[PDB]
Amino acid sequence: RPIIAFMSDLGTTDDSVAQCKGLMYSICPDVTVVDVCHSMTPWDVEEGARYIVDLPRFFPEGTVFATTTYPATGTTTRSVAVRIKQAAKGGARGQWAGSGAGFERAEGSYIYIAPNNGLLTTVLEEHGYLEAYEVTSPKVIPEQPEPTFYSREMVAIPSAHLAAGFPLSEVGRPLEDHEIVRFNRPAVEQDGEALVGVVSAIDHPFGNVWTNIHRTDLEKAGIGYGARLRLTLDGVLPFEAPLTPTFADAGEIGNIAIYLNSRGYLSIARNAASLAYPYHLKEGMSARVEA
Amino acid sequence: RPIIAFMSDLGTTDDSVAQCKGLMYSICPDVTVVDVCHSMTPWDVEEGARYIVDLPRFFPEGTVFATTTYPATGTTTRSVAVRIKQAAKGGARGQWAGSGAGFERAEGSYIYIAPNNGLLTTVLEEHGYLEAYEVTSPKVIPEQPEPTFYSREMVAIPSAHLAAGFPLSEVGRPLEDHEIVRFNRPAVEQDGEALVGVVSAIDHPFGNVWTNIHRTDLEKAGIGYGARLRLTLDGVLPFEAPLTPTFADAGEIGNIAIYLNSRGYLSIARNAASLAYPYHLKEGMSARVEA
Amino acid sequence: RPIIAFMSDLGTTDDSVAQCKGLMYSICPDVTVVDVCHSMTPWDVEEGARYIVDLPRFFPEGTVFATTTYPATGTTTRSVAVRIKQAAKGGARGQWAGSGAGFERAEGSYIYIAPNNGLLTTVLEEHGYLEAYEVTSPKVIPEQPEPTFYSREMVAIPSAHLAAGFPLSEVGRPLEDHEIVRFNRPAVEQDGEALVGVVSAIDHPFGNVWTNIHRTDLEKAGIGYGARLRLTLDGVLPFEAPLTPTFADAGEIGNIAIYLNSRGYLSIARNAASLAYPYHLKEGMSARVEA
Amino acid sequence: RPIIAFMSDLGTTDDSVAQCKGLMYSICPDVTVVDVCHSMTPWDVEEGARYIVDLPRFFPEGTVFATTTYPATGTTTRSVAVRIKQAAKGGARGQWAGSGAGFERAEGSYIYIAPNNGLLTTVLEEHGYLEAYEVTSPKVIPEQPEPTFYSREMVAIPSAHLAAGFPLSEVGRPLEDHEIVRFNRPAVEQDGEALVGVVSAIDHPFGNVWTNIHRTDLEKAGIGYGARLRLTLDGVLPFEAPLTPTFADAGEIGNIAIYLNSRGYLSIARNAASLAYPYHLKEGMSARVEA
Amino acid sequence: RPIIAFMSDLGTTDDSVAQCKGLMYSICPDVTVVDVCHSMTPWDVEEGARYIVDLPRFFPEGTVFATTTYPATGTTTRSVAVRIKQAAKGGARGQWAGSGAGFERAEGSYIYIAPNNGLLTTVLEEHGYLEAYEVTSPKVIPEQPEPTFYSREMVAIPSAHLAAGFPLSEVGRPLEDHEIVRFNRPAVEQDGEALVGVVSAIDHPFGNVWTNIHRTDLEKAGIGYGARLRLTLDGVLPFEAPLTPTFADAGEIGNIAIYLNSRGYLSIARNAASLAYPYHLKEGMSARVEA
Amino acid sequence: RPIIAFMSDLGTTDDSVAQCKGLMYSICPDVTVVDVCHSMTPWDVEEGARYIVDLPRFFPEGTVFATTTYPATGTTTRSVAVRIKQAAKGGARGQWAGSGAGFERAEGSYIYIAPNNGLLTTVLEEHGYLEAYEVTSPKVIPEQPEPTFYSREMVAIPSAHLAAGFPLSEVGRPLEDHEIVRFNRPAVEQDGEALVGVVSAIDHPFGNVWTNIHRTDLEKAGIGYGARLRLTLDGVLPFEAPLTPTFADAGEIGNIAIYLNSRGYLSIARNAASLAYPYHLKEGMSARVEA
Ligand SMILES: Nc1ncnc2c1ncn2[C@@H]1O[C@H](CF)[C@@H](O)[C@H]1O
Ligand SMILES: Nc1ncnc2c1ncn2[C@@H]1O[C@H](CF)[C@@H](O)[C@H]1O
Ligand SMILES: Nc1ncnc2c1ncn2[C@@H]1O[C@H](CF)[C@@H](O)[C@H]1O
Ligand SMILES: Nc1ncnc2c1ncn2[C@@H]1O[C@H](CF)[C@@H](O)[C@H]1O
Ligand SMILES: Nc1ncnc2c1ncn2[C@@H]1O[C@H](CF)[C@@H](O)[C@H]1O
Ligand SMILES: Nc1ncnc2c1ncn2[C@@H]1O[C@H](CF)[C@@H](O)[C@H]1O
Repeated sequence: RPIIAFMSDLGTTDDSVAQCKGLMYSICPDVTVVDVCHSMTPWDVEEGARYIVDLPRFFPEGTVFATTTYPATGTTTRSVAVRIKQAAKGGARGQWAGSGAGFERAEGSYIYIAPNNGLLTTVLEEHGYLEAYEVTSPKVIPEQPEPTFYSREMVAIPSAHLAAGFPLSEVGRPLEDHEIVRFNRPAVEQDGEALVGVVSAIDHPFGNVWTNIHRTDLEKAGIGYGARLRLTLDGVLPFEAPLTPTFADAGEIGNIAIYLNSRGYLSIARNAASLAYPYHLKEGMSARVEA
Repeated sequence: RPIIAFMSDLGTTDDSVAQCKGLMYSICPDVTVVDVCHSMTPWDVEEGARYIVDLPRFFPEGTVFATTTYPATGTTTRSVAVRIKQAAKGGARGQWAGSGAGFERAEGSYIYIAPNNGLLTTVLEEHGYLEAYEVTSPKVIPEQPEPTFYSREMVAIPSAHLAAGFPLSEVGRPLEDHEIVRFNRPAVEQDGEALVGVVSAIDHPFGNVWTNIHRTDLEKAGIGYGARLRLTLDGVLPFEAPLTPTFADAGEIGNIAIYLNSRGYLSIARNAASLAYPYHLKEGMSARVEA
Repeated sequence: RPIIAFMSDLGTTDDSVAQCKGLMYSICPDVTVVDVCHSMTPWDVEEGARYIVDLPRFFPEGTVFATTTYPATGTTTRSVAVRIKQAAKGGARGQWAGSGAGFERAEGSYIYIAPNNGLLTTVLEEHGYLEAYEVTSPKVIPEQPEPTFYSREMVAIPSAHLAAGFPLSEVGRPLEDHEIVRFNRPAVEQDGEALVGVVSAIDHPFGNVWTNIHRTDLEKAGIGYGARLRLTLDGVLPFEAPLTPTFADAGEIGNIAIYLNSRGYLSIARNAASLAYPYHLKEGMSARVEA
Repeated sequence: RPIIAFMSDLGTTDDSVAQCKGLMYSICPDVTVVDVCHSMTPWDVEEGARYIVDLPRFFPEGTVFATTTYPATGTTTRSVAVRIKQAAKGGARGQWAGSGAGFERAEGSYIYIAPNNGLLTTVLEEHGYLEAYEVTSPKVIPEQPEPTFYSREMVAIPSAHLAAGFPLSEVGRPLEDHEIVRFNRPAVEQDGEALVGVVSAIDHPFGNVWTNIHRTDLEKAGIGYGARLRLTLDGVLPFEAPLTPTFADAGEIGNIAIYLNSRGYLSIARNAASLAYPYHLKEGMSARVEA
Repeated sequence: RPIIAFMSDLGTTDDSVAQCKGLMYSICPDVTVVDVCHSMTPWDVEEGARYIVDLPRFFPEGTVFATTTYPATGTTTRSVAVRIKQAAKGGARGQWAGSGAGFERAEGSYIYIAPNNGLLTTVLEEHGYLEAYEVTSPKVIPEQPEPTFYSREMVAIPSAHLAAGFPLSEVGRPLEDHEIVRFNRPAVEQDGEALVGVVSAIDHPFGNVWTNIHRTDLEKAGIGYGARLRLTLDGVLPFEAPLTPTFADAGEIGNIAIYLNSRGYLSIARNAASLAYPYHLKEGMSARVEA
Repeated sequence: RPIIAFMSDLGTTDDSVAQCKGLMYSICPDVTVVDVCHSMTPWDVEEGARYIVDLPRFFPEGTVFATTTYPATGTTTRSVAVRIKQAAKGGARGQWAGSGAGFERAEGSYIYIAPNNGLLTTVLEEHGYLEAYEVTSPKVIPEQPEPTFYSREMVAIPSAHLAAGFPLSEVGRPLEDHEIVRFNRPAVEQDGEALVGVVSAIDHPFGNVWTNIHRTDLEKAGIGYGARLRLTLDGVLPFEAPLTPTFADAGEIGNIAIYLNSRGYLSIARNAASLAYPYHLKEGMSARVEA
């Protein structure tokens, strides 16, 4: 019953993803390939990271995550494959996902394979890891990889070997922690009783605005549900509401809701109306919150 | 070989749909998840309804339809799960899908689970139902559901239990008919001998124009194939053509075809050219037809 | 084990693709349906051809390719089903896909089913074929096909019977070569020294520019990796770079790379930046290359 | 030295204004024609009114204002010509315009000629009038006016006769006050200590936002320069600044300025940056202000 | 008293028009410069023609028309200066412009100066001409003309000398009729009964649709006011209305009016709403009319 | 016959420019007001400068240039009024505008009045000046100037007094050279033997591309007419052509012309087609030229 959950920047407009899938079914006949998404901004490693960081607790143990934007395709770089440690706790977000009390996942139960370009930065931060290897063995990659298609050659193909039971430690040599490329995550700042961050994403298709200011940052400031907040975007577009659990708490349709999203980050929206689209709000815009 | 057919407003730009799928495979390991679409206009319950109403006759018996736009997420509302009666929008004669004379489907062979917000209005009207229940059991939903993700908590999760053979009647208490929310469907009005309705959809990616004017409305004003029609749109733009079964009946490429769509509604198109896009025709525009 | 790889112009915005998939699972319960793509420009048979021509070597033997844009839907036309000969564009060696030396695929191991409208022109040219039949038998198509949905009736449905092991030669009468509709492929011309073609596609989502000037055309001029080229787009844009294997060979981010894409065609891009989007370059613009 | 100041909806893209001007120079050889503007939204009488209400104090005594949007062109309607009473005081706005203490204008010194469609509503409100006449005499309009060009026939042409010294009372019969069409001006409301109005205009080319909340309404509420204000636009986009005389009082470039515009209305802008354009703010959006 | 009416493709976004005007005042101190328009599509001589053909009857006798789009700037080409014959399109009666019965204009009373590129084609056709000269004398053009600014050097400058009374016949040698470049005017054709032309212009800023089907073409078919017409735009839009004198005859706001515009051509619009803009109708689309 | 040539950022969509003109005619009854343009990007002092720097040689002696973008409106700043020295950007030989050998203009024949914000930087550099004064006298500005309209109060009004013969030296105290604000003009840098500059403007309405690379920069790297050039734009888009005096030298319509504009700067265009618009070329993009 193996699963590969596949996240790329290949888009869905041509046969690129299908070539990868065909090879996945070829290598691992029993596999199920689940699309995460293929629409990320090409080469935006930070955005790709957002789409994969929270996946493990949702998937059956033993799932392989094939995650790739590969701007260094065709160079001497090689992918990294890592077995993560914890599926939740740090990335708990509530706790375990599923019905009842949720589904507890054993430690060391998920593998990610990716370009070694920092794509896995937040996965490693949130989940930790037990082992990491450079992906070099001709048992799991082509002897003559297509220079402009490493998302296929160096990620899709070896992910299928791993799903098929190829031993992780046999993909190539162990990588020391310092050899795993990471991106810098900008910290939430204090100024002086207010918290200053950024719009991390526009939540399509709804036009909700998500910031990088986390529940932990709020509860550190004595901010919880019911707190009257001022949330200023782009430095000049401000908004005022109490922090509420959900959209409908804003009352009438179109009213402003300030809430915590399902990943636990301070967010702003209109109730059953789009906030970002009419005002052309964008990721990267500053976001400041105060009580 | 259980199937879940999954229709949401979650989009395909982030990991939202994948989180749902991971849980489906977690709960029902042998499941096949089939995407209906995830692109509907958020919170447009009437549009969501059109994408799900005619699904049962195409699917194997025992398929579960997980269908959701959930603007009331995080409120005290709970989903409804219903077993439908007739698979066909027909009866005796049926109009079954498939090769030869098509595949007849037994009655009571399909379950829908959806927010109780009217999404199922036309499914219930066209198909009838045998039983309906409120979805409240912690055996099939989380004890601590994520307030902003009821499409996952209250639809995806329980649909996978249902696919896995969890008894429908055990998801919660029976709902009386009046407790199942319905939307009103605006009637085609009669203006002299013209039928007056609306553009119900622009049929992407083709730019065909679908109206809410049914064959039955037409064959009550004296109109069948071959009839010379005048179809007026948005109160301004006029077209004239005989009613024909298909696009190529219009003759040359670009010529106007007035026809009945595969759902049996009065529609207008250009033959192998887009009608809607160059004239910026839109859903909700008035549509008037006369012989 | 059977697989149907499905390429259509139906889009991903309504239930059209799902209706086809439901019927595929109905007819061939153990099938895996793999999406190629559903976003092609409607009725653009040359574009559809590009998404399907290179598929066979990526898929397990016995895979059925259901490939369809059907502007002649509802007419007396019938689909064609063909068994291809060679899975490669090559053979001597092969450039087989996969890890190690790749997966060699037996001859006669793939079936395409498509409208007989030229969609398979390049499939037939690159792979050859062993047999071809008109798709007419009520064992594999509806007795009463929906006039406006032949992509479902005349492609999806019979593809599932073929996947389930329905004998290919029983779908209908053999077709003679001349009865298989072909489109003309404009040839890459010569004057010089130089080579005059077109932009065949903008490679979404990256904005790379693909030409119809093939590596075999380049070989014909003794043009290889390292050669300083002038590539003029649209008649007035003399791009200059050496031919290199990949994007990063251009050096700095945003620099011009002239390269051979994974399909083997002369292409041009910027290194980890979009070439086509900022300057609105488009398919159909002229492309001239010289050393 | 006569002047006609000319405001129309004819645009500047064809010869329409030039035909009018040629006739003006023909009728009144010594005249100077000054363009006010020709770009108003066609048929928007309220917008046209904004462009003409404040003109008299800027112009030499004896100036004729030819002001026209004529959606009733070619009907039995006839223009109105009015001599206004006061050039300023009510429409003082500071007081008199010009160097030193400004240029005092005698009463009864300006004539407007316009369609009788309410275009002059605010001119009459702010300035009063001494006499008003229907424009019917063949001495000042064509005997056979072009049905679709009353802006020329019934405004431009007679305005030139008036500039040339044709007696105002000879254009046709006197009009009683009730025969002069007026539009309704929505009042600024109180709720309960806040003032609720509308964005009256986006001030192009700067993207400043002008409201219909006047200095008089503010000083009625005890609001003056230095007051810390909250100005909420579109019901949800709020802004906070002190009321200042000018843009640069906001400090850094791009900072929000809340100010009184040169017509004396509460306005909001960014300092040397556009406010309206990045956020797509529009006329008609609600505007609420409170101290 | 002299007047120069100035039509160019120079735009209103830089100092180009002002440079020409400065030179006009330098050469003819007492001149009045009247702008026709400066916004024509550059190099579109047929469009430029439309803005200048009807000017003479609106202006005092002796007016000089400086009219220019000059794509051949900087070549050996020289402008043409012509004295026109008839100020009208008529004569018998005349439909003179102005109050009363209008201002009759003497023959031979207007001069056009233009590039010899066909810009004056319709001026010559409708008005006739008495004399024409090549503009070559260094008394009226620069000895060293700016290569890229012949609209200034070869039109604006000599127009001012002509306005100042420089003898027309002294500008250079007489031109024979065949040396005056003309463009072809596509004829209004017949098949029926019906009349087949084109949309000649979208009438900005209103979005009315003007055709090249003239009142004299309509008279030829016995088509007059009151006739129930079908006007098909773009081949597929059979508009139906009676021919009426003006917009308001259509009744309700937004209703279709088919009318004769002030230039005498069959036109179509909505009553106080834009026809062309919502449906993106364009110049060059086919136009067919029948009764 | 005094002239004021008027350049502002006020636009032509409301009554702002007309208010200024009315006051000009009020103060100087015999004045002619000539519009330069009113469309400049608000607050872009460098762009404003380009529209005014070469005006004097085209205008009669004694013309006053009223030139204004006033982002510091309502502050303690006051305008500067200067009498320039040389009318030509030349000296001996001069390069005079007009018919024959052009019209020589006496030294000290023109006055500019402008905000003291650097708008006059290039006027002063190219022309020199004889005297400069701060504009403060209540004889020429309002005692109570409208805070948000200094373009009217501190430019329009005093320019009309100056046109009327008010002694320049009486507007206020003399300004020392260091008190006249200047902007810095970025130099063309030298990279090997390539000249590196920028796109200074897109030349609307034509879509020609003007660079800041002067003939003098070129004829110092060894480039005159006939020289084969490579011009690279935005660091990506390449063009190649000989330097020619005009557009038609390129041959066929659409062919690339590299030329010197009427201001003597290196420019690039298509022959009677727009270059900038299809490729979305923009001001501020890098421009590099080499022989
Ligand atoms: N801004 C929103 N207002 C109301 N509902 C919303 C909003 N954004 C997302 N949703 C709904 O949340 C459900 C999550 F399961 C989705 O299906 C959206 O309908
Ligand atoms: N407007 C159309 N003209 C011709 N063919 C069309 C049109 N719209 C959709 N189609 C074709 O219908 C087939 C249904 F199976 C699709 O594959 C479209 O190509
Ligand atoms: N233009 C490009 N520059 C650098 N990388 C690119 C470019 N276009 C595509 N790619 C990467 O190639 C990988 C294919 F495997 C994709 O994942 C792109 O990230
Ligand atoms: N790119 C151009 N090609 C041909 N002619 C042009 C171009 N740009 C501007 N012009 C013409 O130059 C004349 C200057 F007087 C203008 O009238 C333009 O028509
Ligand atoms: N389509 C139109 N409907 C009603 N009025 C119109 C329309 N187009 C132009 N106009 C008016 O005609 C007058 C010409 F004098 C202009 O002022 C327009 O307001
Ligand atoms: N928002 C603005 N910030 C700074 N200056 C502005 C703004 N809007 C208009 N202006 C300037 O006001 C002057 C009025 F005379 C105009 O010329 C603008 O430059």
